[PDB]
Amino acid sequence: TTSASSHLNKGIKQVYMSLPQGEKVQAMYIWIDGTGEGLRCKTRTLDSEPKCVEELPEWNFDGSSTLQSEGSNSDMYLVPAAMFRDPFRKDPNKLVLCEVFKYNRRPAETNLRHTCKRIMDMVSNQHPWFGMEQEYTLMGTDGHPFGWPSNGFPGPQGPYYCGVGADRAYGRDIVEAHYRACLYAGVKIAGTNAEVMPAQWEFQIGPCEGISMGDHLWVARFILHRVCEDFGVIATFDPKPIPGNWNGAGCHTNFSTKAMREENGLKYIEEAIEKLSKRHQYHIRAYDPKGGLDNARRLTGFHETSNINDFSAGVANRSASIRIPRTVGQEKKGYFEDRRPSANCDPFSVTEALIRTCLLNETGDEPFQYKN
Amino acid sequence: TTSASSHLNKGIKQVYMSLPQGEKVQAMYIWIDGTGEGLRCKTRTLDSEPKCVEELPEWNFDGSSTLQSEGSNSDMYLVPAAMFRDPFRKDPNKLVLCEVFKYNRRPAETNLRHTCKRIMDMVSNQHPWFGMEQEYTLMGTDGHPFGWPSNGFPGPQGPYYCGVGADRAYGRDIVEAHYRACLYAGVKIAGTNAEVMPAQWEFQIGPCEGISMGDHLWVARFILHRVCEDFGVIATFDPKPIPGNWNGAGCHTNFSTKAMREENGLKYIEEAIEKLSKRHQYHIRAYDPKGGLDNARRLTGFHETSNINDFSAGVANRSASIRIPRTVGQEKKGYFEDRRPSANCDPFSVTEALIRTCLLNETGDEPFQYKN
Amino acid sequence: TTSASSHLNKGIKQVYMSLPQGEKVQAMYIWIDGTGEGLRCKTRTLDSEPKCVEELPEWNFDGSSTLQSEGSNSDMYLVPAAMFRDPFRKDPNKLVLCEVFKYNRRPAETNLRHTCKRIMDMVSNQHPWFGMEQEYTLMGTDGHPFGWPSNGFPGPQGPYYCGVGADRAYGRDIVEAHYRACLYAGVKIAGTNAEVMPAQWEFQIGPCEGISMGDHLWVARFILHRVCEDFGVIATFDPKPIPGNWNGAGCHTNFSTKAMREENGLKYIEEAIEKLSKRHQYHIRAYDPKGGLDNARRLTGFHETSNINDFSAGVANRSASIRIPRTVGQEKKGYFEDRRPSANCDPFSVTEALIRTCLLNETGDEPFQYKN
Amino acid sequence: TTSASSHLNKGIKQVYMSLPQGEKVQAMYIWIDGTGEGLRCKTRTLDSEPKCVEELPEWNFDGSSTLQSEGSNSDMYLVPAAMFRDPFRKDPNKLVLCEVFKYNRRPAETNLRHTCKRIMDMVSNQHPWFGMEQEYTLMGTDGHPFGWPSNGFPGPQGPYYCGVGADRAYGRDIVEAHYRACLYAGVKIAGTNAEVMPAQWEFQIGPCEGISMGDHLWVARFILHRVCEDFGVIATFDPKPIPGNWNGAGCHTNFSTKAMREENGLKYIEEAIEKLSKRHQYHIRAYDPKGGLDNARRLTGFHETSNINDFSAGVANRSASIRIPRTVGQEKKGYFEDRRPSANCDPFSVTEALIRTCLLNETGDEPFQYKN
Amino acid sequence: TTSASSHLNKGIKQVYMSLPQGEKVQAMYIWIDGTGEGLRCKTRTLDSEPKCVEELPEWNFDGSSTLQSEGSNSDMYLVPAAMFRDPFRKDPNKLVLCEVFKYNRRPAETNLRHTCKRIMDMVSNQHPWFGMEQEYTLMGTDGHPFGWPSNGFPGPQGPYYCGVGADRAYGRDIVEAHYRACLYAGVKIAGTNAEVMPAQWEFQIGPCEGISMGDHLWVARFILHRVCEDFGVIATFDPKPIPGNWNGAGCHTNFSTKAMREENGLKYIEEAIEKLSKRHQYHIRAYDPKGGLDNARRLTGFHETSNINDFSAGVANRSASIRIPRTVGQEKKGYFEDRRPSANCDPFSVTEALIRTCLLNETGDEPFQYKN
Ligand SMILES: Nc1ncnc2c1ncn2[C@@H]1O[C@H](COP(=O)(O)OP(=O)(O)OP(=O)(O)O)[C@@H](O)[C@H]1O
Ligand SMILES: Nc1ncnc2c1ncn2[C@@H]1O[C@H](COP(=O)(O)OP(=O)(O)OP(=O)(O)O)[C@@H](O)[C@H]1O
Ligand SMILES: Nc1ncnc2c1ncn2[C@@H]1O[C@H](COP(=O)(O)OP(=O)(O)OP(=O)(O)O)[C@@H](O)[C@H]1O
Ligand SMILES: Nc1ncnc2c1ncn2[C@@H]1O[C@H](COP(=O)(O)OP(=O)(O)OP(=O)(O)O)[C@@H](O)[C@H]1O
Ligand SMILES: Nc1ncnc2c1ncn2[C@@H]1O[C@H](COP(=O)(O)OP(=O)(O)OP(=O)(O)O)[C@@H](O)[C@H]1O
Ligand SMILES: [Mg+2]
Ligand SMILES: [Mg+2]
Ligand SMILES: [Mg+2]
Ligand SMILES: [Mg+2]
Ligand SMILES: [Mg+2]
Ligand SMILES: [Mg+2]
Ligand SMILES: [Mg+2]
Ligand SMILES: [Mg+2]
Ligand SMILES: [Mg+2]
Ligand SMILES: [Mg+2]
Repeated sequence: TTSASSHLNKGIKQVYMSLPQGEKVQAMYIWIDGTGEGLRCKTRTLDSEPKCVEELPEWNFDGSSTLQSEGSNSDMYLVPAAMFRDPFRKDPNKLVLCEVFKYNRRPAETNLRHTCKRIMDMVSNQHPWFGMEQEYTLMGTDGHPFGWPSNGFPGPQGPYYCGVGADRAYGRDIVEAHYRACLYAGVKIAGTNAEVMPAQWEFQIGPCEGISMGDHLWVARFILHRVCEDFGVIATFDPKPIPGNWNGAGCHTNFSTKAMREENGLKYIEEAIEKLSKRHQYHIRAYDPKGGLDNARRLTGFHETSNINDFSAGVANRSASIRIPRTVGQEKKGYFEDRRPSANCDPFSVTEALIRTCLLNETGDEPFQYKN
Repeated sequence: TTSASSHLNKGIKQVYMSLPQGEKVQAMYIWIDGTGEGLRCKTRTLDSEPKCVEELPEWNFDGSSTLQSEGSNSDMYLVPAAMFRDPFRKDPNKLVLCEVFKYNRRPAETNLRHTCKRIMDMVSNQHPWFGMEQEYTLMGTDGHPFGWPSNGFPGPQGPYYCGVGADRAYGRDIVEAHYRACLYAGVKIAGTNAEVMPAQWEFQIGPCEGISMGDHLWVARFILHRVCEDFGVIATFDPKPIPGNWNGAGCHTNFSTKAMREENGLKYIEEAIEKLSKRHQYHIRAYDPKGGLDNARRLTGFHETSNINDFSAGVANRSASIRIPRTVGQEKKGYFEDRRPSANCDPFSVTEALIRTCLLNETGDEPFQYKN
Repeated sequence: TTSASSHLNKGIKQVYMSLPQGEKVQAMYIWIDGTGEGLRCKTRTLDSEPKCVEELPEWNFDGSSTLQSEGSNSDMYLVPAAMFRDPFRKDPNKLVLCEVFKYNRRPAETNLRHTCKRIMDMVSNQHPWFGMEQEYTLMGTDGHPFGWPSNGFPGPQGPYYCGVGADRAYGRDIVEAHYRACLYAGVKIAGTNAEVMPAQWEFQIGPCEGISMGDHLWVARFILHRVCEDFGVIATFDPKPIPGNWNGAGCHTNFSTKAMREENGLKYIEEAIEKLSKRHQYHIRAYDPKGGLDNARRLTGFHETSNINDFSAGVANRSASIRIPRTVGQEKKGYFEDRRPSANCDPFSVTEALIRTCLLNETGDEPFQYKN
Repeated sequence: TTSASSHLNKGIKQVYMSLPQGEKVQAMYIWIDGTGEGLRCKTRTLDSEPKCVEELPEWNFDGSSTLQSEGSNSDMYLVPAAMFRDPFRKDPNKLVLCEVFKYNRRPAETNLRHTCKRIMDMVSNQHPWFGMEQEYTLMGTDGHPFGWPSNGFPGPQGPYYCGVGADRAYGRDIVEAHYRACLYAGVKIAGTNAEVMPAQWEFQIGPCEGISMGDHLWVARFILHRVCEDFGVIATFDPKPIPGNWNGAGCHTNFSTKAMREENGLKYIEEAIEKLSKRHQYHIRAYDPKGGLDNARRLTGFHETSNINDFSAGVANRSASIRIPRTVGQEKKGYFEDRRPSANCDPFSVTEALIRTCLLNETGDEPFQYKN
Repeated sequence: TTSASSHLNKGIKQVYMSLPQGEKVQAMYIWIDGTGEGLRCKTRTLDSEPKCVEELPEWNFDGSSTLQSEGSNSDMYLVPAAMFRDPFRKDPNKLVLCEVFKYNRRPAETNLRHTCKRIMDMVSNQHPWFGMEQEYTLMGTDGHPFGWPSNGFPGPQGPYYCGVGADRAYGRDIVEAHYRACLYAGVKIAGTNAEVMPAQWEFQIGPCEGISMGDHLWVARFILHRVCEDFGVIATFDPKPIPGNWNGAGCHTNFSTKAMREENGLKYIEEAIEKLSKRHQYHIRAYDPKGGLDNARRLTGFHETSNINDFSAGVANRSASIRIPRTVGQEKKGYFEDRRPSANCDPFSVTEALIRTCLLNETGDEPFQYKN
């Protein structure tokens, strides 16, 4: 059920990591590969501790081993974008998230931060805040959910949501370790809870301003994969890991601006929802790395989900595409929640689409090539 | 056998838990679900350490995943009531027990603290003290008592009560860990002992004044479930876990007022017992989350138990419904013990009934609405 | 071969035991049950650390669960007698050895300390010293000696006495842990050695003055049982655990008075041995909880043992019932050793008989009712 | 999951069973014990093969060991009633079903065949025919259904009914062996099929005239238990072995007389249905060995069943209490089916109640005396 | 739990055992060893099949290896007494039960057949008949009953007597093989049944006239041990294999003569029982190979047993020392049953004591030392 690497003696490893480091510093570079969903990493040694992200040098990798580059001109380039403390090696070592560029310095096909950053800079005075709810499922190496009966199923759903106890919550050791690692690293983690499906979990990131939302979620995803690797289990972001009467996985996105958060900001919330109602197909394509096919296995209109074909909005409606919390409606200010994005969405795509539709008043089925 | 989660490498988890936290603080919210027996929890991040319960924010959860609300209006609200230190994450993180309210702010069906608190405030000058003896059995994930022979039975009862040794006491590691965690958290745990059935244990909570009795017992129950989850075993509060000639599980409740604790207070003890003798059926219904059916499997008048049908009382009588300790009768002051409540009773329901019958002079089969 | 409780993750338990305790203090009460050989225990919480044994309150327990009372009037009472530091929970927690009294305050049937203490007060000016050598065998949960071949036997005796090495000494981890725990608790442990039988061991307690010999040996027995519970093995004091050509288990008792320890004290040693020669049957009955039946399986006159029904004494004779060490005989002062008591003897019975015969000049087959 | 006896080398047994018997003949005596549900057996040696049941001698057993008598007059007696060929020992050995009588030669409490034979003799010319469909569940020795995932569940119902394949039929080896064993013995087995719940099966016995129905069903149950003993699994007749969304087990009874089998015999069925409608409570009590404490957990009105408190009828209605097959109504001739009795019913009780209600026109809550 | 030899491939052995033997004949010699309750065997080759026991040659063995002699005149001799067909090697191979004689041609100490045969010849004209019920317990090689839970107990007694099913009968494969093996060999086996304790069984031998009773029972015991050797389990004849509330094992002896079997033979039974009442202590000593130190742990006066120190008799009284069947009393002819002998009794000793007291009118303490 668990990997062979996780059966090695971990006490031996801790003895080596107790050795004082000395003067050199380790930096781990992290980037998104050609599938748009996977992460890659490698480590270099630095002479001294970097104080800001601008002090880190550019790097490179062979793009033919990541299905990102052609044959002859295979070299790709890494440009640091955000820096965090490394929870796996501790201070003064760092984690570095990078943008990917081709040999001719054009952005890579899966490099979506480059365009999203420019869009964020166009509306910086409105101070957009984002909050994302990442759902995932812990799986054994055999392709079955962790802690499930072998070749079988646990009891029916209902007691597992926010559950406590040996027979209710599976794999809380991973969840606790991931929570503390994110806090140490500097990732803005807001909370966690157990989900309807046993061995299914959720963590919230935010509220984050502008481009930082995508950076924090991607690094949080990397930390989860690396923590699960220590325990020998697999975390999956597939929207429908188990077919049938078992809960799916999504990534709800909460959105607000400076105008929405002030008194009588509910008026501006309703304006944005009206604009979103006219671009349902555009956001479905942008909320999936495959264009909507992945989300079709999840958004069928059952198990507290909305239909993939129809747009709906309402106050305190958890079955609609867009939900206004009851407290927000009562206080006439706050935010609203988009429940359409799938659990494997790219945050840079999702946040860029929301700004384009709601703040830049874009129409049609294509993004505006220059600005808005 | 134990759960798959308990076979993960716990040394790995402690490495992550050793990371310094930083400035943010974790708060775990805890509430009682729609069955009136189970507990639920989830965690949010706070900006700074809360000093009192009054400065924690309200929260919410989806009640359709806990069988507490219907479809359209499913949002429920959490209101903090009592705060303790978190033994699983250590200072400055907190545990928060909450009351549950519906979407229209009316109390939930299983929210019995709201009415119990008002009753306790009616008799605050009499200073009621409660002491509760919680019995439970440790279970394997296969539904059999922990440490019992597979598909079989251990030796006859008699050597397991207050026992010591590998062949006499099963699961003392859980008991020791639970005791220390409660002391750290601030729960008023008074003692523990091994019970007549092997793998059966007991811990005592009190003496607690007023509404704080229910708060301390529920948090103690939560800590036990969470501790057992680490070891991979299940703690059950079922009154009769094993049929036949094996000891059952109850929750004895000790009761005293300021008048009973003073000299010649035995007179007021005798008066309260007389009032209790006239309301046997009312207390049987209130001492069970199912109206008394659960307690029928345990209270059959055998193995040092009282009859479910009959009321009896006496000094130093462990076979009666109400027992006056021999010391209390000798010093003519003290308290008395109600031995009827089952091990899965709700403390808020049990304590409210005692106040209504003994201090508010209520009669009939229904509680008196507003005042007494 | 070992218990299910011992396969739980002990690292998890140590995390909880690392939590700072706070202001409250745990006290474990220990007493002897109705079989005269087994120990019982339970824990209560105190508000502050007790400084002397007189500050601890009286307690009680249900005697019908320990075969010490039946029917009505089954409550028993515990009176603290001696206090030690708790090695399992560390300072400021305490272990408390108690005397048992029935509901009418008469001493219980197996409470032999009450009479033994009064006898020791009658000879206080002679300062009797006692030293006892407790032998025991470590056993697996399957009823076979620990580390022995399954359904088989190890090699013949001879290399195991005071042995070192994986093939010579079984279970030294328990012996080392028990030694350190006794030193921490304050028990006057004098040494240990491996015995002729593999997995058989011995520890020495003393020299102890008066009634303190019984208190120290009983607490050492409890500590041994509790330590073995941690490792998942059973320690047995049965005189002949394995039938045939395998070493038995005894409890040799060394005795001396102030006159015996002074120069030319060998004269008073010979006087006491002369008195002992006339009361062989009386001491055989008092050296066993069954009146001598258990010791019959051991004292057959083989394997360096004396005959059960014959009395003998000599200098440097290890086959006699009473042995005078050669050093003592050469220096004309010291002590002497009684080799008759079985390994499961009650120390209060053994010490009381020695005082009555040697210092109070009692005759007949019954103890003198009043003083002397 | 399987018994220790099933892990013995079965090839060794087959060698001994191939030895020629000689001239002696074995005979196995079977009778119903004091619970009214289980069976008991023992073997004796006869000098020659009996040609009919009337040549078998009487026997006896100890009734105190079977919970059928006290210690004063414990002896009970066995009178053979029906003979069958032995499928476990082959010819010329026999199985004999016996009636149980007290020491005073009066029928035992669970001996329901005596009165049923007397009742059935009174309607001989009508030639009543019976056919019963017996359902059962195969269980491992751990108390879980055989082949189910450990501490878990298989997929939801729907593919298991009459299924074929490793993932659809659990334990067909037992079913095939039982079918062939019954045919060899002379049991009138009509067919088998796999049931809705996995590891649940059904066999049909009949049409058997008169008292012969109870003899054939009881022997078939004994053969099933004995066959399952060879494989090491347990056959259970519980009405609801698994709680929840899983099918229960019943024993449908098919009834017809000569009149209903003749031309236009459908009209004689209608009076039988009409007569049965007024005695629903009386028949429910006689359809359960525990008076209704078992069938109450199956007849819940769901899973295509009928409610325990309501009587229904109709042509080709499987949800009613009584079903008339569609072909029977089309041909206006045949039988009708009673779906009320549980799987653990006594066939003698069921057949007697049907005869005395539809053929003797009995009323009231008590069986008629010599008047009927 | 089973022997290493039983895990060898038994299919390989059956291949060799199917080879045609040829003209040589195997004969196995069986005799009782120096302990008086164990058996020994040895095999030799004969030129042709013996037609009767009288043409089997005498043999010999080493008595020092069997502890029936010292190292000076260790040689002993075997004289054939009874011949049986070999069930383990099939025809024409044979089993031979032999008497043991010293080097000086005098009977061995445990050779009780020699004197018993002379006693039977004295009263041969009355044709005494004997029938013995031999009880035994099946054990694993670890010293625990076969099929019992590891280091534990099954459910309480009551369903195991004459039970059927995987959870009620333990090890019926051995019982079925032994029954068929005895019939093939010519042993007069009368029947079998399961006993009160699980894994405990019984078989009956008789009615056997005179000296043949001891021959048939001893061969039956040998066949059981040899059959159990094939399966890898141990059959024990200990009177009290498991201490506590678990049934013991005895060897009930049924006795009758021609007068008792004739008309009005009940009056002759009363004389024998009256004569038996006087020599209770004499028979108790002769009913135990250890003189009474084995049967003392069974005849406790509980679990339907008679106290070893009390003689009692009565019609159909299973708690008495002597039982008269109810049918015998009603028919005034038959036999009577002696319930005193233990399971490990010597049939020659038991049958000789019954003849001496009831038929020869002997009295006193020691047997008559001359023929007349
Ligand atoms: N003003 C805001 N602007 C943007 N995001 C916000 C704002 N306020 C809160 N959020 C984010 O909204 C999210 C709240 O989601 P949470 O999981 O706590 O509740 P929920 O949506 O009611 O739950 P569920 O999982 O049942 O849908 C968090 O990620 C938080 O950071
Ligand atoms: N004055 C008091 N008022 C209320 N509760 C009290 C008072 N004094 C003590 N108690 C409570 O009474 C309980 C004592 O019960 P404990 O389990 O120690 O003994 P017991 O009832 O005699 O034992 P058993 O488990 O055999 O019934 C504790 O929970 C304690 O807090
Ligand atoms: N003066 C004394 N009075 C009483 N006891 C004493 C005195 N001096 C020593 N002792 C005790 O005598 C005991 C000696 O036991 P020890 O195991 O050393 O004996 P040993 O001679 O090696 O014998 P063995 O081979 O039987 O174990 C110790 O318990 C010690 O405390
Ligand atoms: N005339 C008859 N009288 C009595 N019993 C009959 C008669 N004809 C057939 N039977 C019996 O009725 C039974 C028919 O059961 P069967 O399970 O085959 O029917 P069904 O309608 O498919 O049942 P199910 O409720 O399981 O779907 C058989 O045992 C058969 O012997
Ligand atoms: N006339 C007789 N003389 C001697 N033995 C006889 C006679 N008739 C029968 N027997 C033998 O008596 C034995 C009866 O044993 P069986 O177990 O059937 O008796 P039971 O009364 O049921 O006793 P229990 O309940 O104590 O086992 C058989 O071995 C049988 O051969
Ligand atoms: Mg959420
Ligand atoms: Mg959400
Ligand atoms: Mg208590
Ligand atoms: Mg109590
Ligand atoms: Mg020593
Ligand atoms: Mg010594
Ligand atoms: Mg059918
Ligand atoms: Mg049917
Ligand atoms: Mg018998
Ligand atoms: Mg008998």
